Amino acid sequence: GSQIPASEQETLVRPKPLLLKLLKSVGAQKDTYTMKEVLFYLGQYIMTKRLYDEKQQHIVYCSNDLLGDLFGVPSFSVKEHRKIYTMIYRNLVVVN
Ligand SMILES: COC[C@@H](C)c1nc2cc(-c3noc(=O)[nH]3)nc(-c3cncc(Cl)c3)c2n1[C@H](C)[C@H]1CC[C@H](C)CC1
Repeated sequence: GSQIPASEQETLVRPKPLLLKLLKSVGAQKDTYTMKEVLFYLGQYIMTKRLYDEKQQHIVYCSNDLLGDLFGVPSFSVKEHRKIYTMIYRNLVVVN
């Protein structure tokens, strides 16, 4: 949560095909993204599709959704910051 450095938002990534499919439904297509962008587009995907129950323990429900196949989970909490970064990282390649 608070032990995640700000520098993490600047990491450059090439999404794997399924994460890219998902990103293409909410943002401009491109080869390389920042982590800031991947987080904003994933957030926008979830909110637009009404996958997130805010006043219900802050859980994203994704078992009826491609997001679920991407993450390998039926649901998760937006408070599980390290978990989320990990599930995202497994769906992309870091570039440098
Ligand atoms: C449903 O998402 C809507 C979006 C606007 C959002 N609402 C958050 C609430 C909290 C929060 N955290 O603690 C609390 O109590 N609420 N945190 C985040 C957060 C922000 N940056 C890094 C991470 Cl891993 C988490 C939130 N997001 C970020 C943009 C979204 C979270 C889900 C992942 C897959 C994409 C990114």
